[PDB]
Amino acid sequence: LPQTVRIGTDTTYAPFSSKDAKGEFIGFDIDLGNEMCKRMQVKCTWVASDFDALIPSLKAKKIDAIISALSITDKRQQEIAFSDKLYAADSRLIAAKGSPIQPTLESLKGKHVGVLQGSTQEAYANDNWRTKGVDVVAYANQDLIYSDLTAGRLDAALQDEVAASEGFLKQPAGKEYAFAGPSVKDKKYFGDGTGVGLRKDDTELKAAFDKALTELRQDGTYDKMAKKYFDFNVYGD
Ligand SMILES: NC(=[NH2+])NCCC[C@H](N)C(=O)O
Repeated sequence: LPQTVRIGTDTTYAPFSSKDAKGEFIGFDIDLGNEMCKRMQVKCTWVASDFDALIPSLKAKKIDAIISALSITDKRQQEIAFSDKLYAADSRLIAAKGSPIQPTLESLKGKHVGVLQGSTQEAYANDNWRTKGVDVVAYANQDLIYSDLTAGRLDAALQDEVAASEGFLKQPAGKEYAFAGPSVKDKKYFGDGTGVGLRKDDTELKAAFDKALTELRQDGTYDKMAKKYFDFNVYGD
């Protein structure tokens, strides 16, 4: 393995990856990433990036790994490799409480919908909704989405369910918002949970993350770390 593993994360997706008041990285990805590094007996440099720059950065070797609620998708498996699943991640719409909005083309035609640049939600939204005349708006970071949502510049936003809920709906910014309809299940766009994104040729590094991850799951470090943030089964199936 490298002496120092450089891990890219988008620090705008609480409670997975965000900054505290003094600019330190916090959230479940950071705790997963630090624990794994600990067991791998390597050093880990955290690197902040816009989400859409992480895969490009990994391919260019500016970073060695991505831990950024990165969904394991068939599209992304063409370009990069992944650890074993870190946690599940479903997609779900939010709008102003008592919006009639549903994640359907019929509900959203006319409306302004925020999605993260580079995300699965952007892929789903662009193909299903933007083509069909929904005003789908793509943002550098999820904080700009929540801000344009509370500004009234966006009718709704699509992102990871658990990010919206712990990161927005249950924080002071989101008290006037709710989920708009149920989660959107779609195998092709949304992938099979999140993992560490790695260069396809880094077989050793993948082997090292996968070994650390099973180890922390066998001894209950995982549920202990998860209970900090979640009162449910974040790992999923
Ligand atoms: N740290 C972040 N900003 N994560 C964005 C995740 C959105 C979605 N899971 C995807 O893989 O596209």
